[PDB]
Amino acid sequence: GDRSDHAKKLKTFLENLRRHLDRLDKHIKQLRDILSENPEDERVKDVIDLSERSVRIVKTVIKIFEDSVRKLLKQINKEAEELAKSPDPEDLKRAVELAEAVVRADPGSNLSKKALEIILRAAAELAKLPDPDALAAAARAASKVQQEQGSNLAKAAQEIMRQASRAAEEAARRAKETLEKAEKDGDPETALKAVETVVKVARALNQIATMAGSEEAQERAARVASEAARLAERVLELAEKQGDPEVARRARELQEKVLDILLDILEQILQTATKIIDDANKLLEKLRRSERKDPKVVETYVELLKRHERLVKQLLEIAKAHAEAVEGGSLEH
Amino acid sequence: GDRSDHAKKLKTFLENLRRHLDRLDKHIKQLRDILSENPEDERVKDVIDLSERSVRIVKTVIKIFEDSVRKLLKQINKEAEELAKSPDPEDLKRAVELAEAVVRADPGSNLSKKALEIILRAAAELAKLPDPDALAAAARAASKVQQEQPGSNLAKAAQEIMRQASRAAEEAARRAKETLEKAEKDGDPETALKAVETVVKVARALNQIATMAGSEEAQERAARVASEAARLAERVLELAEKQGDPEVARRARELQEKVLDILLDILEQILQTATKIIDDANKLLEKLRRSERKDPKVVETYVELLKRHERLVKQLLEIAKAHAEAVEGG
Amino acid sequence: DRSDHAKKLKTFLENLRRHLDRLDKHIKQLRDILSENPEDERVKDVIDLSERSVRIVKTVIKIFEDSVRKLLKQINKEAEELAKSPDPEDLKRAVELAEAVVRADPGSNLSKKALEIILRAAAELAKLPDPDALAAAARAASKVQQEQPGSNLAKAAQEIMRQASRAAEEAARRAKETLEKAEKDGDPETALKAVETVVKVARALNQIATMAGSEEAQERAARVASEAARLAERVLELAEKPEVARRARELQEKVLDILLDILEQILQTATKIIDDANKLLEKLRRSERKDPKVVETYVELLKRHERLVKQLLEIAKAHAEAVEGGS
Repeated sequence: GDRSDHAKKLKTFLENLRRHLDRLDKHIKQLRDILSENPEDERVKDVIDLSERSVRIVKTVIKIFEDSVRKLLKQINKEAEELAKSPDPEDLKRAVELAEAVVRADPGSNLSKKALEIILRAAAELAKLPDPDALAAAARAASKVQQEQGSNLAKAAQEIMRQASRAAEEAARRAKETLEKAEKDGDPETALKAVETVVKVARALNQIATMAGSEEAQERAARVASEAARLAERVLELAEKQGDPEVARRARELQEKVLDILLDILEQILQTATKIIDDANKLLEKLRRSERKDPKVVETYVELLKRHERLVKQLLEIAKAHAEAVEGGSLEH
Repeated sequence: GDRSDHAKKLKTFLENLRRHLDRLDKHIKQLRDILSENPEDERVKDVIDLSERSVRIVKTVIKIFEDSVRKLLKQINKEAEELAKSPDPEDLKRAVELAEAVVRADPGSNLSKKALEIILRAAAELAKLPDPDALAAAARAASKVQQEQPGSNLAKAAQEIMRQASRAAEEAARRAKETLEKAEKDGDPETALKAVETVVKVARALNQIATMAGSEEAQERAARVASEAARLAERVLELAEKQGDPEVARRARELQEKVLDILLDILEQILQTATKIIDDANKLLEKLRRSERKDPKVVETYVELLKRHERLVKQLLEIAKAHAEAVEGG
Repeated sequence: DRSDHAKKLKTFLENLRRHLDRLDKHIKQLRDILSENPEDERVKDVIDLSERSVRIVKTVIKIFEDSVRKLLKQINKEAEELAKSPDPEDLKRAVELAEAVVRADPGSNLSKKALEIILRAAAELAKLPDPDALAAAARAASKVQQEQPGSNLAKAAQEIMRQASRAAEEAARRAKETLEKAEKDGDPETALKAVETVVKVARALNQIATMAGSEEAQERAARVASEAARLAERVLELAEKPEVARRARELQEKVLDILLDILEQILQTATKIIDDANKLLEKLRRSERKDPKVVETYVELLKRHERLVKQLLEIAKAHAEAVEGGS
């Protein structure tokens, strides 16, 4: 946007001044280098002084700006901390965006630190809300805390993620019940909305899993997603039963969403397996060239082979589930 | 949209699996090498055991997955067949995308053949619909079939459908003229605005249908059609200013531009064709200068290229002339 | 829509001559073959047919280039009359149409007359207080100065560019006047728009300044920018005393970005000079016999550079105030 270009312009602008500063200095040196040719000549020395003043001047400009920028980040910090307390989702999320941006402007600083801590509160609060996308966002923001940081904040961040997973799971549980409760009542509109929500929890679960990369987390997300198709399959039935032609498309479209979700999870797992083996080869590559085998390393190699057997085994399992989802089309009609 | 986004991903995903096989299968081969050095290294036998099993897993994953998708496409190709029967153009248009979407995934197979047959039915349906843009989209879908397999029965049908689309468009264009005269008698420029507007869309629509077919003759019929539409604009302009809708009459003089656009687009294609032809002619001659003996079979086609190339230029000018006749009225 | 056409037009004329060449190359093929063996009659015919079509294609260019000129002439006349029209949207159309004529055929006389037409329109566009439009008058007019610099025309642009500036400053002043009224009345939407109007003036003025390039122009733009935030601080407090408070903060964020824009513009100028100054220098150190007049040129650039850097400071301080004020 306009402000997002200007933030880069802020990051760019600062770099530009150093760029100009060099140009002064590189030019200065040339005048400095002309000095040695005719040292006695004062005029050149006078010139150096003029251009030097410019350099010194410019330095202050950096000082002011970096102060001003840092000051603006402080002001930006405050808005977030306040936006963290307000329970409204957009307000809390707005606290995140403002927070994250302060970091991007200048990571690895104590100003960023307070912004890092500020995020944490928001994600916990967002973790309370049951909107899947919101819960996904907290995972996004929470994961950013760890990925940027193994740190205590990350250790706390993991809890928010953990809370998020459980929060997403409970959100999955209740919507399942309501979606379940509706079938005997026969209101398909509530079902299509109830159905879509679990899927949202599946995405979240998948999205959250990737960010921390837990195959188990992928599995739970995997567990969630598969049920959805069965739930979507049954929703298509109530639509076919009650003469509800529009909803059928909502059921039909939901089927594809999970497939890509499942596919998204499948491809998510396979990328890890790729990495895992490559670790083994580099690890293995040392053994053959190794003077003497090292058990701690050799055992480490084993786990890699064994976990690939894990990760590969997961792919096989989920593959059937993905094949199951396809089955729902033929049987019902 | 995001369903079409995934189809690239799913096809891509397969390659990473096949990629993983060679990674694993290669990695095993190295372990095989280590075992070759010391054929009695029990652990080396143990490690290899895991991998050939893991390979068996993935090997199963593929056959499962690619079979799963084959059955999947079956759903999509089947469901679209029902959509074609329905009269809702949007549903058909939607139906087209699925059959269209299918072919991209698995070109050249039997199921794609079933998609092609489906695509035509919906395309044939759109030739009946009177919306000029819709008549174009049908052609657009129809031509894709001719591209997939020329010289087939479907290639025959497609050209047969594309022809009907060109036919249908003129009827709507004729209709506006009929309704145009009514607008003249009933003194309502606003109607003629859309009436002429519909005509303009036809010529534009007809060009696009002309382009895919890439037949110079059809282009001139589209050109001839467009040339009159420019005259209609003048007929719209005169009646409009007098009878009380200048601001709407502002669109007509603006519409006069669109005709010039269509005329430019027609000529651009006509030349682009002509350039290609003359290139081949040069190529054919090049073969003939080098050749030990002139093979009349090549010469005959070479000359025919020149003859055909000539016709286009004549076609180009008479069009180029009409383009001015369009401007001159302005 | 139209954007594609003018470009699409340019190719076709280019491709036409381009096509004409391929024909002559084919003729070159038959001319050589013919020279190798005069006896082949079949070459002559194919030459003739190849020769026949070339004339037609050559003719078509004449038809088209002529016809294209007529439309450029027609648009010029319609552009002029639309120029007369007071309605502002009509004014743009004239420009938009008038520019098309120029970019379609730079340097031509017909193009010269349109550029002349163009110039009249911006003057009419200058009068209207809407800041967004004022820049447009400055925008299109500046294009003319670059197309025909230093001519009798360029002075009109420069003078026309100046006229907007004198007019523009008052439209921002009207906002200051409107807000004090808006403040007493208490309409939060009414007060915010005045700031956004003042903010618009800023971005417009710097663009006008940046487009002419004079460091002075950006300087006059400097003083206004600072006090917009002092206004923007009031509106949020007026709205507090939801929709209006959230945007009031945004306005401050738009000002600082505007300060930044002014900053980058000062710099780019400044930095370009030092290359020129350094490049200027190298020639001096190199040339055995120095040319004192050229030395002076160098000096004024280093002096100017110092002058331009000072401004950055003077600006950067004002900018600094804006952030503090927003605290």
